[PDB]
Amino acid sequence: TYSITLRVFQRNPGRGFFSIVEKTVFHYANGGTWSEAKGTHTLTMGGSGTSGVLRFMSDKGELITVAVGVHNYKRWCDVVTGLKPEETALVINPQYYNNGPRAYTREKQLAEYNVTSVVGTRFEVKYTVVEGNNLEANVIFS
Amino acid sequence: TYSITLRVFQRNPGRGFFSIVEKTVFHYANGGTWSEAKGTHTLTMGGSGTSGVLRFMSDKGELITVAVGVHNYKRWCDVVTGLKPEETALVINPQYYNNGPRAYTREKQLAEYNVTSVVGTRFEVKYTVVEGNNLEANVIFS
Amino acid sequence: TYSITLRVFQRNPGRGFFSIVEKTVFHYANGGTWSEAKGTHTLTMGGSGTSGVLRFMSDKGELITVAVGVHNYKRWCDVVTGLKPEETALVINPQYYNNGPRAYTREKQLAEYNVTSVVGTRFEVKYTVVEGNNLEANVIFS
Amino acid sequence: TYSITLRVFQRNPGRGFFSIVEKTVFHYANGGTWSEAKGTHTLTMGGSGTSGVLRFMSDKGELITVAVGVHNYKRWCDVVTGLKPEETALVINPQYYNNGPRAYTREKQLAEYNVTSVVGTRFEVKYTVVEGNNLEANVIFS
Ligand SMILES: CC(=O)N[C@@H]1[C@@H](O[C@@H]2O[C@H](CO)[C@H](O)[C@H](O)[C@H]2O)[C@@H](O)[C@@H](CO)O[C@@H]1O
Ligand SMILES: CC(=O)N[C@@H]1[C@@H](O[C@@H]2O[C@H](CO)[C@H](O)[C@H](O)[C@H]2O)[C@@H](O)[C@@H](CO)O[C@@H]1O
Ligand SMILES: CC(=O)N[C@@H]1[C@@H](O[C@@H]2O[C@H](CO)[C@H](O)[C@H](O)[C@H]2O)[C@@H](O)[C@@H](CO)O[C@@H]1O
Ligand SMILES: CC(=O)N[C@@H]1[C@@H](O[C@@H]2O[C@H](CO)[C@H](O)[C@H](O)[C@H]2O)[C@@H](O)[C@@H](CO)O[C@@H]1O
Repeated sequence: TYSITLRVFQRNPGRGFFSIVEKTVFHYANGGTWSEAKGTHTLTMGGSGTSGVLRFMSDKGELITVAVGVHNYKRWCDVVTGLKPEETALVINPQYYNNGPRAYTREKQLAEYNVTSVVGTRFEVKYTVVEGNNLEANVIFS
Repeated sequence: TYSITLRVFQRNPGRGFFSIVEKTVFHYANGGTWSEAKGTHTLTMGGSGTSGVLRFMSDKGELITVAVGVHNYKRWCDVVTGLKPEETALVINPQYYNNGPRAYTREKQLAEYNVTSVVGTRFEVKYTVVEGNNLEANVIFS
Repeated sequence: TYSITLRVFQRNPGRGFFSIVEKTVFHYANGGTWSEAKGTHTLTMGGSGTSGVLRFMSDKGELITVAVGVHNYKRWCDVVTGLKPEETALVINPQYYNNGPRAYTREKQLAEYNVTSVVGTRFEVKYTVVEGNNLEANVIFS
Repeated sequence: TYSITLRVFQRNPGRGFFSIVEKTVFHYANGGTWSEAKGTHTLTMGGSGTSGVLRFMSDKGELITVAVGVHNYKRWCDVVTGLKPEETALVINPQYYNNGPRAYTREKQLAEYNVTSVVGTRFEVKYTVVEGNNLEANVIFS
């Protein structure tokens, strides 16, 4: 099994306050499950080669997704911003597979990624444990 | 908009204790979002014709999904039990659409449904507010 | 240290639906802390001789407390029903100590307790692991 | 009645990550209740003249309390840092009343408060809606 534990940091009240509105798990590698403990979020997966997505909404209406997973035994991440209401995590998560338009991002196996949304919100995923089967990352909103 | 608010009742400790491991929203009708308040769960959707799925896991390892949505202005529900780990909610939710194998169940527009899993766990969805745009249901595990 | 992990089972929608409104920890035995994981609640305490209280409110307005702790190396519990709004858990938890009016209930060291409230709600605390430092109990509202 | 709704912003992973370990409500003004919705926390109180406390623990072991309430129709707040394990919120909340050692801090009726702890964690409470019965504040750990 692989697990990825996420801690969510929100830095700037001027950007609003984000909460989870959806959590998906892709079906490769015997799937996996999201759980919550002590304010953290863990994605537990059956092996290397799958992922899951958290979609967040802010109290100012902004919609963004955070994807984390393991690709060929190395962690990966992505953040997609500027989402329309119909672009749910259920739409987004499969786009990383089957030659979909985000596959290249999974293939990068990034240990960190940073994006600013068109409305001006910074998002970062930064893995703090970057190797092994019990991975850890901070997800930072600003 | 349509909303469906769920209250989860668990009746029989001998069946174990269930917690949410995944939540999806289908992309029709401008999608929608899951939220939590006072121990309840609300699916808020952009109109009639979409749905979302909660997947639960028990502390005894059982995996089941609860689907709720609105079809032609009437509520519907379904429960799928006996799931394998790879049969995530991301796999299940689309099976209600595009002529998938569960579409017929959505089309029934049920206000209640009951199933017992092969391992012996009863599940019921019972709508307590069955009309209008602010729907309410109890989800009962036993 | 001692821990008590609680699983809350709500059985009967006719009683309404309860959520937590307060959680206290008494200061003996170097105090302790509440945490949440996978839908469960754990009170971790620095030794034998302290306790904590969860107060619940139903969506019908009912207020009740559940107390759990360890007294002379044995678990104890209590459920107080029919509470007025001014009788917060901060009022109730100290009543088990300093010769207060509920000390005798702590001294019973009960592994199970059953009480039905003035409005008809049945409450049960039943320890499923009843000995040792890693205690477990089901809290059932029926 | 008065309510105070809190949004918790954790800014700086270098301080570790905090989660709630206790929530108390003082018994004046007919008491009150904590609730959670969309990642936020609301204390609802029966009138002016009471308060509640959230205690937080970081994954580095740091213990701090945040107190919010209404005193003579104006909001107040406090943050106490450097707490020992025996100094639970049940100990701290009453210290603002009955001529206790923190009463003067309640009497200040602060709309903002900033303090840095012995281990270097910055804490700010800043009310964003500072008048009326539906108060709002950001709690920032930095
Ligand atoms: C070892 C690894 O990460 N492999 C990745 C693939 O994962 C495998 O996918 C298959 C289905 O094709 C099956 O579910 C296996 O259990 C799973 O490990 C897959 O994610 C591909 C996608 O391009 O990348 C790797 O090869
Ligand atoms: C009114 C209604 O419930 N219609 C259902 C359909 O929903 C519509 O679906 C389209 C896409 O085809 C679009 O997303 C609309 O916004 C949405 O209302 C759809 O769910 C079908 C599935 O067979 O059933 C109804 O017709
Ligand atoms: C061993 C045990 O459970 N003792 C109980 C007492 O707990 C002790 O209390 C003192 C303070 O007086 C101190 O906090 C110790 O750490 C703690 O173990 C206490 O709960 C009394 C209450 O009557 O019962 C036992 O003696
Ligand atoms: C109006 C107001 O905020 N009054 C504060 C007091 O609150 C009152 O307290 C009494 C009990 O003495 C009772 O519970 C009332 O309902 C409540 O409004 C109290 O907090 C004092 C503390 O010094 O300050 C104000 O007077």
